[PDB]
Amino acid sequence: NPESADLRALAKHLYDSYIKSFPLTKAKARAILTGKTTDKSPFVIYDMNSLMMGEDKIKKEVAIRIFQGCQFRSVEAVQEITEYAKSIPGFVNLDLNDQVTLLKYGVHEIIYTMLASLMNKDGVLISEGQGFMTREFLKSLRKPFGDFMEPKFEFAVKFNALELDDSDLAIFIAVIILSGDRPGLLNVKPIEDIQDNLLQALELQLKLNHPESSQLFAKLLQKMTDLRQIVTEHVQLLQVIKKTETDMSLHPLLQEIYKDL
Amino acid sequence: ESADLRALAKHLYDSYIKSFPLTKAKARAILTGKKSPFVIYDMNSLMMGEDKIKFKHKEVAIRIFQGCQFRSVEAVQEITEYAKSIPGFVNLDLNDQVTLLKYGVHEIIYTMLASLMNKDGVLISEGQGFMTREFLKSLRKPFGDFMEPKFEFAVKFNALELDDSDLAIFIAVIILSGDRPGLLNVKPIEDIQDNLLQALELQLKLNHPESSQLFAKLLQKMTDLRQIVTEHVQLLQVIKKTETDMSLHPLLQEIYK
Ligand SMILES: CCCOc1ccc(C(=O)NS(=O)(=O)Cc2ccccc2)cc1CNC(=O)c1ccc(-c2ncccn2)cc1
Repeated sequence: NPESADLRALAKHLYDSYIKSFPLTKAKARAILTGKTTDKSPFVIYDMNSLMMGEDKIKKEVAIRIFQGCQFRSVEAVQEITEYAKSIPGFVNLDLNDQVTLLKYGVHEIIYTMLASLMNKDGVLISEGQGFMTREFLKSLRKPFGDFMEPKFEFAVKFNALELDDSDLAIFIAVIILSGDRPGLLNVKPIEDIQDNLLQALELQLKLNHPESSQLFAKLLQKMTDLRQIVTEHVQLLQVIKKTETDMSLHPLLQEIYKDL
Repeated sequence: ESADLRALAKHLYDSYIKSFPLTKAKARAILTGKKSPFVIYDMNSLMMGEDKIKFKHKEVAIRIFQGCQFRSVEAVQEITEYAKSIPGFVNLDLNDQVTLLKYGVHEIIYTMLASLMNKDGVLISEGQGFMTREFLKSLRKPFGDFMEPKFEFAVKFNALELDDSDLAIFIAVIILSGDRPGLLNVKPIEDIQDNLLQALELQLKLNHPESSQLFAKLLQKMTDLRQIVTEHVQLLQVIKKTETDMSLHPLLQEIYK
């Protein structure tokens, strides 16, 4: 029980850092998506003309502008994830090269994890929740942009079925970052010791927060397999773009992450 | 309620031993040294090997690859038999049983292959031989990196230091995956896996009380498994796209496709 007390304190710490690092929480996202309120209602984009009026309501080629907007949020997300990673007990103490490595392979798995919070079966929240882009509008985009988002939705609806809240995700995200199996890690053992502590925290957290959810801990860990696959599909799709879209500029920070990924 | 979980563990272990000849315990005793097997380290040792190994498994790199296919198909039947011993599996829809096996055998083959591997090589021909890791890397493209990704996984997987009692339940968990494409009734599959996951968790806590979060660390390996599988499929295509000297007997390729 004194051991469990330390785990709860770790859970509270991570959740607190989670709230402070990420602007759009899942709680706020679900409040917008369910449309229960009258002040948090998003403008919905489902075709070209709806997108046009969206430019005035929400603060080159259509498919390109959508992609460049996603690159912006992605880079901004890397900053937020990085800020959160620093708050993880023992992360900044690790070898400097391993810190870069853990973030390199970790950011996208987390991005797609938190992207699911902004997603349902019909679409995804955009621009801090001000807008809502339908799943069909994205799927109808010009090739190969019309299938860049579909694999994310498929994972989202299955991941959201686990019904995790932000207190759960906070620890799960930390578990992803501190992976000892990341390629190029100099000192793996100190990373595994931290993840071991994070896994204990996540286990107790899910058991207390979801007592009637049998093997939720196991089910959650298995979802990390789905994350890797989506990240893998994403990189391959990007290599197709850079050859067909030679005039489209990719962000240097992202390219450094994609480099030998 | 833990009486049922221990009963499941013992049941799966017994079927595991029966369905699979060369266990990890046997493979470990062979590798370490504790009746030594023939060692294949280069081209000449390979020739003398097949002259004395007596294998049912023209070019050297191709004959090795085809040899692996023969053993894989043998393993598929051993896995299939074991899968039918898992409580509730045979009661599932027949189409789902086929689906679970079709997408599950590859993950299981590479899981149990780690039991036959160390950092230096891999046991072949049910423990009769031993092909070094370096000789496998020396094979010309693209065969030179068809076994190497499996070694890298085996090193990380064997570090968990699981035994046959652990693996028996773990294999069952892999088979009962509810996310296999084309499944018609996912509920009873995930219900069985849920029970298997509980059995595995209790098994690892009792057999390895000093290994903290071993259960979680094992589930994370599922990621590496599927990575290897998809990577293996992509390599298979390269073999099919190029390579003329892969064409076997018309009736032979049917058996091992
Ligand atoms: C892609 C995977 C590689 O192939 C394999 C597939 C399954 C297994 C395996 O052991 N799976 S298993 O799950 O442990 C079940 C089993 C155990 C023992 C015998 C048969 C089945 C091992 C290998 C390992 N390779 C061999 O055993 C092997 C390799 C080369 C030759 C060979 N033969 C003649 C000439 C050259 N090479 C023969 C066997």
